[PDB]
Amino acid sequence: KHTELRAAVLDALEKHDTGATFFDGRPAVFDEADFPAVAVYLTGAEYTGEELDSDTWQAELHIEVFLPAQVPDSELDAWMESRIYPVMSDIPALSDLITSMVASGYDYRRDDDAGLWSSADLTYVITYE
Repeated sequence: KHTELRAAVLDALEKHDTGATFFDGRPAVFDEADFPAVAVYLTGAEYTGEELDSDTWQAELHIEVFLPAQVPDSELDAWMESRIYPVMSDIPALSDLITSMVASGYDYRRDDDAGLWSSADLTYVITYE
């Protein structure tokens, strides 16, 4: 498994997140965004993802924060930056590979059950360039 990533991200999660509700991966339940929760998912489990025994760290860190529909964009956005950035920066591997974590696209979603709720999908690709 690519579980080395899981360990790194979980450690950072433990140290820097709000600590409200965490998901190892996005659950197969009804829209999470009914309640405030955060899930962290890194690429390599969806597919074989080619297991790497390499010294270099590369992964997509896809972090999803789920918040009530009554939560405005600025608050969702704030939640994302204020927690997620200190979390990712806390990952030692990111410090090893790159000077600072390089941004990738932000997408706003809600797409499991009905989707009228609020979730913020932030994607970070590491070793992107």
